[PDB]
Amino acid sequence: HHHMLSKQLFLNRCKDVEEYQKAGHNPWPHKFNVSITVPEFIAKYSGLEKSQVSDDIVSVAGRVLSKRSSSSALMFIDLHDSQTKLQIMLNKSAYENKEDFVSLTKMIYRGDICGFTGHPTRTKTGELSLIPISGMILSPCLHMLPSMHYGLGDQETRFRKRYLDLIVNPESVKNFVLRTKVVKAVRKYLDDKGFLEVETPILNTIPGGATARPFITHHNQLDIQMYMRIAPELYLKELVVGGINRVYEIGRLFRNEGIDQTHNPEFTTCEFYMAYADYNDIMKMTEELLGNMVKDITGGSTKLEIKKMVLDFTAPFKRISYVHALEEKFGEKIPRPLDGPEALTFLKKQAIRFNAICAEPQTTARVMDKLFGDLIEVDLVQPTFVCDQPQLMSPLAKYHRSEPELTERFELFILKREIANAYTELNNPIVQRSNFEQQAKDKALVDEVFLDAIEHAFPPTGGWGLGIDRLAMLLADVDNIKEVILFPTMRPEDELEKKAREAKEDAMVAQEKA
Amino acid sequence: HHHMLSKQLFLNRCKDVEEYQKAGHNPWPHKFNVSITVPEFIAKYSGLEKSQVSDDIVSVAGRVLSKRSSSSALMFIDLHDSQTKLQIMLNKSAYENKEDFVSLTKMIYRGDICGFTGHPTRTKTGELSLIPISGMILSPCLHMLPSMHYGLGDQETRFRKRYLDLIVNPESVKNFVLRTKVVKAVRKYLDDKGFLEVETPILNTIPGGATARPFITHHNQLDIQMYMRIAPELYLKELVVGGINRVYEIGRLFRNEGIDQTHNPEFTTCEFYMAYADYNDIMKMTEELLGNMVKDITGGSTKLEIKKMVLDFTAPFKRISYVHALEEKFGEKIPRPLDGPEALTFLKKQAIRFNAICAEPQTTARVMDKLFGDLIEVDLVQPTFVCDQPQLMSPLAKYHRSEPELTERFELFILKREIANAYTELNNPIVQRSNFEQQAKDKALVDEVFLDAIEHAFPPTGGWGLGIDRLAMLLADVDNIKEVILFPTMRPEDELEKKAREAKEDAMVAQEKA
Ligand SMILES: Nc1ncnc2c1ncn2[C@@H]1O[C@H](COP(=O)(O)OP(=O)(O)OP(=O)(O)O)[C@@H](O)[C@H]1O
Ligand SMILES: Nc1ncnc2c1ncn2[C@@H]1O[C@H](COP(=O)(O)OP(=O)(O)OP(=O)(O)O)[C@@H](O)[C@H]1O
Repeated sequence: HHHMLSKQLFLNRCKDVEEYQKAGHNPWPHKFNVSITVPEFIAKYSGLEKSQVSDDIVSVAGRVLSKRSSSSALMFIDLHDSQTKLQIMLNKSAYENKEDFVSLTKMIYRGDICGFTGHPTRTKTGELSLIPISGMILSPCLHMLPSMHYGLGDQETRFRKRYLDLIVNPESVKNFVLRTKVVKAVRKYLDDKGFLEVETPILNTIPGGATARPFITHHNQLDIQMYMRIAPELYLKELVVGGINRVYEIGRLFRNEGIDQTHNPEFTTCEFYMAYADYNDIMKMTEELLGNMVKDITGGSTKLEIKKMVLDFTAPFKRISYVHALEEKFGEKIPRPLDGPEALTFLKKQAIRFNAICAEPQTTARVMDKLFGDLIEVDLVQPTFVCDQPQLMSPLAKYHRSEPELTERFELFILKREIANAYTELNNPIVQRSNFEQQAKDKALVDEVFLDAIEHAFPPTGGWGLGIDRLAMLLADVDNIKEVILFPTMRPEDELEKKAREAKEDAMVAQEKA
Repeated sequence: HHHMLSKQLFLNRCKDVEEYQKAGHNPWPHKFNVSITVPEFIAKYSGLEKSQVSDDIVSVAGRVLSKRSSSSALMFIDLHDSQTKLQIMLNKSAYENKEDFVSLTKMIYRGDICGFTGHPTRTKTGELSLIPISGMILSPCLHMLPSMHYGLGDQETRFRKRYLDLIVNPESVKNFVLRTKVVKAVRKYLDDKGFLEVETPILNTIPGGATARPFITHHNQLDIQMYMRIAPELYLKELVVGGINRVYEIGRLFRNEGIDQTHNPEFTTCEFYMAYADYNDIMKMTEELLGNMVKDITGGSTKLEIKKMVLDFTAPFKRISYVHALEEKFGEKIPRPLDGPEALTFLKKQAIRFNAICAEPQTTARVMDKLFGDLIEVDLVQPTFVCDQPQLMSPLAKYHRSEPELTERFELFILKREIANAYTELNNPIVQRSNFEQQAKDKALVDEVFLDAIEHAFPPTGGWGLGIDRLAMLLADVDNIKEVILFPTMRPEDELEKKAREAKEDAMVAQEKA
């Protein structure tokens, strides 16, 4: 008989509650006035010591994670609020309503949300506590909360029921608080620099020239097929055309592709565009911003990740040129026209020499990308900008102002992976048109609106993009993106894994009762 | 021959540009260092007076909206930046490169993005200007920018090409700057009160019990149909269950319905949930927040909208009870069991008396809603909370703690319309279950995850929601939501309105040249 005991416990718990409601007690009261939060409590009354009782009358509320008593007239409750704990010493002699004292002290179940009003104290055991004059059930818990900790690992039982995870693994909250701290740090930095935070469409009537598979939907009244955005770039750029010099958007993007530890179907990035700025300015800005972030997290620009290891966000960051690093380790330089014959015939040599086996098709772009990917990326642990990618690698970028066959852009690598990137955006409408068309033919309708917009003179502009989820990952020292996303996209379980899950869920309980 | 002259102008403009590029001049330079923005310029050098020339060398950049000369050695350019203008007095005798002076002063087209480096001055005409030592084209404009102003009204030519609108109607920028100012005002207020700004899924595997038609999409790898969110409520509430006491999200919602002046397929709202708080607290918070917003906009809590009229955001706001206002104007009170027979038979009386013709079906909820909608809503111009809606009207709300047949919630009405709303959220898992099931049968799969979550004791919580787009509308004194949305969803024009549009676009030019 499938999950026999937890059904039994749910039913008996509902019973307990409604009989507690006839008994005269409203299990879900409308308002309990909380005079102080338990972190504030700890901050205010830590100066107390053993057996010393404050004269104050404060009221707190949270979730019971421990109910244990050494006597019928003396109970000890671990109440949890904002991921910190305060003990509740329920002493009968100190409780006003002796009749209610009993009823409350029996009805309380582990998991119940409770409120208590009483005197701050520190017991003879050193444990900071509150001695209630009056308490009340604020919301009864109808299920057995898992032990503490539970779900380490087995990530799916955690992420499917995030509300349980945050309770039994409170440390995980530290992660999300970091993430918010990140986005704020971004916004502030940009806002203080005259940027206008805006909102551009998520639904588009044009799929975009990007190769990534988009989520596809349909608008009924207009009877048209629409697509979810892959990036806000075009609209933002149209805003810079429109006269808003500095714009930014921290938005939700959508890719209908695979799901792994670094990919979620819907993710969050930050893009900004800044008129009359080049990728150098954006580099300094990036150093500045990430710097301030890390120095909030710690105090110095140096962080420590996983035993230990240090990540030095001290300005300036390392920076290297692409083809200059490839030529730095190949032996000597590379043939001119990089997209040419001699350069590919040359590339293949180190693409059989340096333990590098490239793939098919063997495009110059591909052998160059793999040679840089296995070879140069490997020991890029410290924050470093890889700059001046070739036109071979950069279709929609602007040519480098000095040295030929290169472009003005960079990719910020930290800990083997790409965190952010920037460009001296291409503002040539003719070239942009050619590239857009050539792109559309390559993937075989183009965004003529945007082409028109930039045809109305798009100012020299610096573009920047940051992976919010991945930056959060890197700063929380986690290797799974679901660790920095509250409700990551889960494959809906059928009744197989469901049945197994519940079955184990009883295996625990039967392990207790026997 | 369709749009004959603007094609001609585009081609001749491209010509002009490339011949200007052989001539030795790069039409799209990579970096122009702007030493000062023209609002900063005006703020710094306004103290100058007629014929007085500063010794400083500053450089500015913007978009030419006027090129006019009284001599070949003296040109006057209205350069626009951040929606303000600075005149550029190009005097040959003050220009270093006399050879370049000429070339630049001829190549410049109205609409070009230009940069100038020179001395701040105020001319004998009182016009604050800058006399360049050197200038440069930063990005050429390949089309004829419409006159100023243009597109008033004819909202669609504006909103399809927003980048033009923001140029020829710079006042419209004031609107969007307001909107951002709004969201920041929200975030701050909440952030300073311990709230955690979070991000919940937009894509869901469950459609939701709401009646609104959702946008429908498909995830390929999981081979499952997914739906775009109607509200973040459930997830946020799961976060409050999880131990995060105060959460909020300013997010993008999606409704696959109609498009009008107050509706856009994708819109933006703010929701927050706050443990151990009731709708009264949320009322005071609402007064506080909106108050601060308005007082930033002006200086006092009193605003002025469209001739003129005043909106008094002074705390406290007016507040009335639903059935108490209906009974305030009906004549006397209403029969008990409001959902009952005598109450409907009673309702029909004033639903033939008070010029009120209700509709079919004649549900008690419907006749009550219409009677309140035509009658009580009408002269609610000042910010006022309509509170204590009946269970007839409130399916998923919590019963009122005192007076029967009412619930704990409010709707903030300003200027005939609903701006925000709040609840003392229902935290009874059994009742919530019953309501969810009954709802699902009413619209005929339910969200069992959320039901489980609240079954694990959901604390007494206050919920709040605000219409960001509509609040922005109301504070910008506009009657169209496209006025506060940058790129509102437009029905893609076929070649009919397209051809007509371009044809008129030439009618203008031919009106000039003849
Ligand atoms: N599914 C996703 N989840 C989280 N972030 C993503 C996802 N897809 C793309 N990004 C972000 O978008 C940016 C550009 O990614 P790109 O277009 O290279 O996708 P990709 O080829 O999948 O990259 P990678 O293979 O390195 O994940 C990256 O900085 C990354 O942080
Ligand atoms: N298409 C939309 N555009 C902008 N805001 C919307 C849209 N749909 C809903 N909202 C917002 O959602 C909130 C709840 O709206 P509701 O569920 O009553 O939709 P509705 O029945 O269309 O309302 P109304 O008819 O008053 O617009 C409102 O405060 C409104 O501001």
